[PDB]
Amino acid sequence: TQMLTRPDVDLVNGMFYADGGAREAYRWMRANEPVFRDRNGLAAATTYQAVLDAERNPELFSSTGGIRPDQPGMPYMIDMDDPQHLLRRKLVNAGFTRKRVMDKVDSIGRLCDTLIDAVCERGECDFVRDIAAPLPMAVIGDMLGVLPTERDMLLKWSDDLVCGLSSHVDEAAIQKLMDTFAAYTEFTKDVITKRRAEPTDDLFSVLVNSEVEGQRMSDDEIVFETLLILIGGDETTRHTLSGGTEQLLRHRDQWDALVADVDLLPGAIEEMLRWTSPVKNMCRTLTADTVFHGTELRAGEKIMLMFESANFDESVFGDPDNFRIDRNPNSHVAFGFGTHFCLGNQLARLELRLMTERVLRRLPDLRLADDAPVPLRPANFVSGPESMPVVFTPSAPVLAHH
Amino acid sequence: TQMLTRPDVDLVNGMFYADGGAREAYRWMRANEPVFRDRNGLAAATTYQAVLDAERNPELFSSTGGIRPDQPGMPYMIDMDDPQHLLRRKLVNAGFTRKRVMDKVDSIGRLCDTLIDAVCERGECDFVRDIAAPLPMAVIGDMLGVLPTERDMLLKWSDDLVCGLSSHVDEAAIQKLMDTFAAYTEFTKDVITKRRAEPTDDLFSVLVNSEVEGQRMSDDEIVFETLLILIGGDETTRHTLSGGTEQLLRHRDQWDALVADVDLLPGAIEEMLRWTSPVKNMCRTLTADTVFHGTELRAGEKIMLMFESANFDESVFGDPDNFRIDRNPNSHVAFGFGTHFCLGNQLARLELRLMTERVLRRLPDLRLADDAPVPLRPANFVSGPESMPVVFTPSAPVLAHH
Ligand SMILES: OC[C@H]1O[C@@H]2O[C@H]3[C@H](O)[C@@H](O)[C@@H](O[C@H]4[C@H](O)[C@@H](O)[C@H](O[C@H]5[C@H](O)[C@@H](O)[C@@H](O[C@H]6[C@H](O)[C@@H](O)[C@@H](O[C@H]7[C@H](O)[C@@H](O)[C@@H](O[C@H]8[C@H](O)[C@@H](O)[C@@H](O[C@H]1[C@H](O)[C@@H]2O)O[C@@H]8CO)O[C@@H]7CO)O[C@@H]6CO)O[C@@H]5CO)O[C@@H]4CO)O[C@@H]3CO
Ligand SMILES: OC[C@H]1O[C@H]2O[C@H]3[C@H](O)[C@@H](O)[C@@H](O[C@H]4[C@H](O)[C@@H](O)[C@@H](O[C@H]5[C@H](O)[C@@H](O)[C@@H](O[C@H]6[C@H](O)[C@@H](O)[C@@H](O[C@H]7[C@H](O)[C@@H](O)[C@@H](O[C@H]8[C@H](O)[C@@H](O)[C@H](O[C@H]1[C@H](O)[C@H]2O)O[C@@H]8CO)O[C@@H]7CO)O[C@@H]6CO)O[C@@H]5CO)O[C@@H]4CO)O[C@@H]3CO
Ligand code: HEM
Ligand code: HEM
Repeated sequence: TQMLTRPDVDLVNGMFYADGGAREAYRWMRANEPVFRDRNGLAAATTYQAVLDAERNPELFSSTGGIRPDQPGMPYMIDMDDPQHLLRRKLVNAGFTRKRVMDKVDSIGRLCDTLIDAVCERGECDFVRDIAAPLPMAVIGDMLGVLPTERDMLLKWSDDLVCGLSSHVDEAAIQKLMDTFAAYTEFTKDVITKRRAEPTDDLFSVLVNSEVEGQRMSDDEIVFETLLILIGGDETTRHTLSGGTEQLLRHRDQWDALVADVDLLPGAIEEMLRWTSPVKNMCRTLTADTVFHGTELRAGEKIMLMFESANFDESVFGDPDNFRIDRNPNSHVAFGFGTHFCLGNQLARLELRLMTERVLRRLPDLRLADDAPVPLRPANFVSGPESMPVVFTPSAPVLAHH
Repeated sequence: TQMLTRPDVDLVNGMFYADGGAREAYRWMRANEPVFRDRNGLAAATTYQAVLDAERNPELFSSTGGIRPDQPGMPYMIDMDDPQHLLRRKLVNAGFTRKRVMDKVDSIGRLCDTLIDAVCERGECDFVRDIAAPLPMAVIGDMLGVLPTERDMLLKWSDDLVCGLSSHVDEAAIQKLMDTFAAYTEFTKDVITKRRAEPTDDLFSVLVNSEVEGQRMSDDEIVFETLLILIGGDETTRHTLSGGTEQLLRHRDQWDALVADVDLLPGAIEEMLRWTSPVKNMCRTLTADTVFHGTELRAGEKIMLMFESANFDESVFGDPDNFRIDRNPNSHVAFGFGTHFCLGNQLARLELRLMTERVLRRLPDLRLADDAPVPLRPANFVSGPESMPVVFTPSAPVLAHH
């Protein structure tokens, strides 16, 4: 005897996150079955409170089963629980100190200018393809100290490892994934061996030299953690930049306020993060039977923490369906919460701030080419704008390197 | 000083309620300033809790100042406080017993089929002009026992008594209003006098005969209470019918459920009522200074109870932005709450159910002619659809009187 208006959905179907019906479905779930089971019985924590409770209780909600719903865990920190997680995190954190992040201000700002220079004379571009997508990848490659060509191979390997993991059933699809993993590891071990012998100041060198409680990372460990960073740092930042900007463009009074006053921008960045929630879910595995916010969960099953749904929880935000750059407080969970809280959160905030500040200054009349909805990427994990045609009065490039 | 995102609105401007921006503005109010002051300082209770608290405390929130923001009270029951109100109400209640309402089932049903008969062969109509608008006026005229021609005159007097009250600054406009009030009173007293002499079973007869605690209504009182019913019973019922049906038409699985099963219709009517909230506000006058849900209010000022805002209060409804005929419970305040709780609520529910049942049965494939938003009537008091083109497979008229 299900209810007439119960959403009939498959939360691992990428279309659910792209076709525009997600927020409606979440409203139904938060109001009627806050820990919701989809058409395949898959459990999902949909309220902010259920998400936080699960985040604060990794003893009961484990990450070691893997954070995707139909794959096992990988050997990197997001698929580990404390105490192993904490040590691995503290090791890798050497690369993400406040000082290491803040010292990238010049280089990231310089990248931002070159990307804008590439479109500013034209008076139109695709914001995704031409500004949002290149930026996070270029920051990563510069962080790793690699060439742009190397950066391109790496970020494509890491794409293919993502695809082949989510789909490895045919014997050819298995061999292809194993080949990709071999080529990834071989390239990355080579770079590591080089950094051991002739240190630089890049992330590889930092991981090689990191030491916590007498322990250091092995080469295999750096290979996996580097992978996690290639995967975790790229598309998410892209989608906040593009989806976040999209909302600024649709709220002209807010856009104008930000053009007139750059001190409003940190608050805007937090609203962009909440609104876009690029990571749609992370899984946890039940370590015991428990009744959780009304739903009986069994040991061994996975539950999806639905961060977008949490970030639109009216019981916490009051008016989450209104986009507001002045929202304060804004305790959104776009980066999760708790021991796994996004390691790259400060760097992501920096990239968003440095690029948006320059978008505001250099393209001050920016608008959507047309007000229709922006297409989103059908994906069940990280999703945001596929393309976003924009227009602006052209201006002359800065061409900093001359 | 004010927040960037604070709505800049005039709650007595009818365009606020028709241009589609109201629900967004209410979201901001409920979240940020539950007793909100508009751009002219006019106070408004926007949360369900603030509306219920005001309704339950008429000692502090009086109706005797008038229930409109810019007019004094009239001598009929909605502008009275208890004990005067209770007595007047109980007298008039003789016309609205369960028995009197239920004994209208055949006549209202017959009316409904006559209205559908006028469009069924054509395959299209304007649902406001041709179905929603005629019905509540015809029920009222039948209730009073008058001829259709008289009913038409009464309902036009009542309209422009409403218009002239709202605007009567200059001498010419004061004169038109006094002229209509005299013409209205003359006609109604004449009918009353006839009914005293030669009783029928209509509402005038029932009011003449009503006796509560040894007291009876005078002719002048029946004149005023009849005026209140002519105003109160007409456009409100229209807007729930047309706006309610509009939502059923836009949710095809719900429409299809109702066509298959008429037992879902009482729940549907309650959701139609909540969603459409045709009475957008009623005023109260403060009888003392008080700090109310955060806002300092002064004795003698008026506050608007924003019923639609209360009916979209997420803290109470969970998912009010999803239209759901299965919503249960559904304690909406479309009829208000408390001692003034709509006297016509059961007749209105009856008209809505009898007409909707016939629409479902006789026009089972009904649809909006196109999906664009339906124009709403700019008015600061009672508002809903101005027109609603619909289409359906034609059928043969019933032609009951043959
Ligand atoms: O229902 C109509 C018939 O009711 C007659 O008796 C009414 C009584 O009049 C009602 O008000 C009700 O209680 C009264 C209460 O006695 C009175 O204090 C109160 O307050 C009003 C105040 O007294 C007025 O001064 C008013 O301001 C008006 C102003 O004073 C005046 O100059 C007016 O212009 C009037 C005009 O002067 C007058 O001629 C009127 O025409 C009316 C007829 O003359 C009149 O006889 C009446 O019919 C009543 C029967 O005769 C019952 O005995 O209605 C005629 C119109 O149909 O024209 C203008 C008014 O039409 O301008 C000011 C307003 O125009 O201020 C207070 C109101 O704002 O009034 C209450 C009622 O509100 O007792 C009976 C029951 O209804
Ligand atoms: O899923 C784990 C599970 O794997 C099962 O299925 C695999 C099969 O085992 C494997 O052969 C695969 O095909 C691989 C091939 O045969 C390998 O030769 C490989 O080439 C390897 C090279 O052979 C190795 O040198 C290897 O280097 C690794 C290094 O020595 C070591 O430090 C390691 O780092 C990981 C740890 O070693 C390790 O503990 C690991 O945890 C694993 C456990 O040790 C396993 O017992 C557990 O069971 C195995 C089954 O026995 C096996 O049949 O699986 C655990 C999962 O991790 O994680 C550590 C992370 O730091 O790994 C170093 C490399 O980074 O790697 C090279 C890469 O070319 O090529 C194939 C894999 O690409 O066949 C099936 C699947 O088809
Ligand atoms: C807007 C951009 C980003 C978003 C929305 C985002 C979001 C998240 C989320 C939701 C988690 C899981 C936290 C949890 O389950 O509670 C996570 C973890 C993680 N992220 Fe990010 N991320 C972003 C950018 C980045 C960047 C730039 C990097 C690195 C360069 C990065 C690296 C990591 C790593 C290493 C983890 C694992 C931390 C752990 O398990 O302790 N992320 N992120
Ligand atoms: C959908 C149809 C209707 C709606 C939405 C509606 C709404 C309301 C509202 C909101 C109030 C004020 C309650 C308050 O302030 O707390 C009210 C009062 C009143 N209504 Fe209705 N109404 C409707 C239909 C009718 C009908 C058919 C009649 C019969 C003519 C009627 C007669 C009255 C009367 C006489 C009052 C004053 C009762 C009092 O002050 O005690 N209404 N209505």
